[PDB]
Amino acid sequence: MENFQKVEKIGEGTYGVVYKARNKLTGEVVALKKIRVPSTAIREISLLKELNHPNIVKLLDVIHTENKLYLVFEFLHQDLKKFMDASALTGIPLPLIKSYLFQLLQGLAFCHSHRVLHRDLKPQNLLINTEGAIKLADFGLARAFGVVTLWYRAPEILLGCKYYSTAVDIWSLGCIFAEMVTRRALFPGDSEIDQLFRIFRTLGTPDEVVWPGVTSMPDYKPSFPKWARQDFSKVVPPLDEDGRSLLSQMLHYDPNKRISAKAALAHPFFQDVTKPVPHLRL
Ligand SMILES: O=C1Nc2ccccc2/C1=C/Nc1ccc(S(=O)(=O)Nc2nccs2)cc1
Repeated sequence: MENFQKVEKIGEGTYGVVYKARNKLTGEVVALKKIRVPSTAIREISLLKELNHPNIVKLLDVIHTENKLYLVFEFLHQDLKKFMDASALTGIPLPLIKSYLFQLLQGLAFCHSHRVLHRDLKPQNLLINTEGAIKLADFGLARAFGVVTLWYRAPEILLGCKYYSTAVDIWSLGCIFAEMVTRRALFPGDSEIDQLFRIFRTLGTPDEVVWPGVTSMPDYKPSFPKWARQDFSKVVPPLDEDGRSLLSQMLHYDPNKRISAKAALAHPFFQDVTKPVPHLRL
């Protein structure tokens, strides 16, 4: 703890405050996350330290001192939320959107193959650098432990399913995909019920035909209004057919029919993917 010099505060995450800090010893700049400890969490976190991938923010060290928990992560200078705000006037170039989505799916495919889920994907958790790379941050912390944005929450979570799967991360990514394309949140709910209804009004109220078992979900109510499904060409206008085709498979109601990160990587949308370098103003 005293081995780190705080330079600035990067924001208060869900599991604690994040700071940009300098390691007195090394001199390296890192992201210091103060949490707030059960042994279950300690072991869980320990496993994440082994999860190494170019599109995953590396967990450098875990400091459990004086019954306090500090996580040291590699540091990246900007998150996707800030990059989108800075590009609000012209939008993010399609080649760059395609590159970012491709890398994010590689990262998720790696995590999901290790049975590790993010559970809380959102623009703020996606970090970028000057080299054109993008990385997933805060991966696996939801399980290690336990106004919040509900905008990217999968339908099965909102309906009370307590044993969610890797599919919830694909749903969140799909929502982010749509947001980069249109420059506007896809389902900006301001409460759990409002979130669910915004999804229903766009994708249509789900039934047993499209989502077997949906009516047996814990929070499902027969009294839910029935809205018709809206056409995708209206939802994410500029996106070509390859893109809309991919997006639709990422947003399937039934978690079991929703596309995996692995299968999405082979989708025709990525046939012409490249790695452009973004103009970043740090
Ligand atoms: O670099 C980081 N590694 C992490 C691991 C887990 C959780 C968070 C992080 C993390 C955060 N970095 C970061 C750096 C800059 C910005 S920003 O430029 O978009 N906004 C701010 N800049 C200064 C203060 S707030 C946002 C996130």
